[PDB]
Amino acid sequence: TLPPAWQPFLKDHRISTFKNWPFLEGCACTPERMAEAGFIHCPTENEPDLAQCFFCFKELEGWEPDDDPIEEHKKASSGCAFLSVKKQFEELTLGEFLKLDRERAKNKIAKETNNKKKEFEETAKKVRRAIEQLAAM
Amino acid sequence: TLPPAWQPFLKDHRISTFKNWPFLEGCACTPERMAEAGFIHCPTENEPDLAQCFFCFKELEGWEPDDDPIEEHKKASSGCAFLSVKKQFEELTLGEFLKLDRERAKNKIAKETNNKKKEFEETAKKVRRAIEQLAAM
Ligand SMILES: [Zn+2]
Ligand SMILES: [Zn+2]
Repeated sequence: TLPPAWQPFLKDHRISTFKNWPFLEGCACTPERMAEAGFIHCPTENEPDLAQCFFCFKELEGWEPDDDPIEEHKKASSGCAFLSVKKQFEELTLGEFLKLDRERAKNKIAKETNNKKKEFEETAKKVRRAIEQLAAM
Repeated sequence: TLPPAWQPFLKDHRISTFKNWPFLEGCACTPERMAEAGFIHCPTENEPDLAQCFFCFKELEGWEPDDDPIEEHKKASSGCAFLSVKKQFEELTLGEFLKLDRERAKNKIAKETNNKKKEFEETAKKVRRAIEQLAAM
């Protein structure tokens, strides 16, 4: 049905992204529970339990079986409008839904900005060090 | 911003299809008016004022300046759900909107079916007349 860009708004889409997730039956942080919290699984060679809110884009690793994903999302990112959304998908008005997607688009830009900044700052330090060293010789 | 498949639900998208529409300021069937009624312009060399409901797919030609496009859509296609939609786009719930699109998908199939019927019937005549010409000898 829905365009790719929008699928992550659907719990079932999100749940389906957890394949090879280690915390199943018996655990607090099940794929159902991770997805109810907004998380999408997106693991790396390095961090294979990496999860991301689809809406605010915060990443969390180091999950333990007892972790309650809502309490964790709340702790890591209290700003996230998804956490205030009470209604189900189909109960939302298009006005509301379009508003939420505008905000997600902004959240995304923000993370891309803040990233480019940290990378730029780190480059600035390499360049600066290198010119200190040259002045020194 | 919205998938192509869905744009026609938007008045302004529909208005924008009227390219070379002859009934403008002064007329009852203005593009704004046609669009409010669900029509998209889709002319041919042959029928250059051809207009189609985006929702029930009824086609109407032979438009005159005093024609009110809602009264005409009502006359030509009394059972078109778009005509019951009182709410604006943004006021609809996704559940409602998904329901409406399911129905437009059915209306489309139905029209593709009824068209294929007419084509079959018109072929049936060519075959019939061709066989009569052969038997007569
Ligand atoms: Zn979030
Ligand atoms: Zn119609």
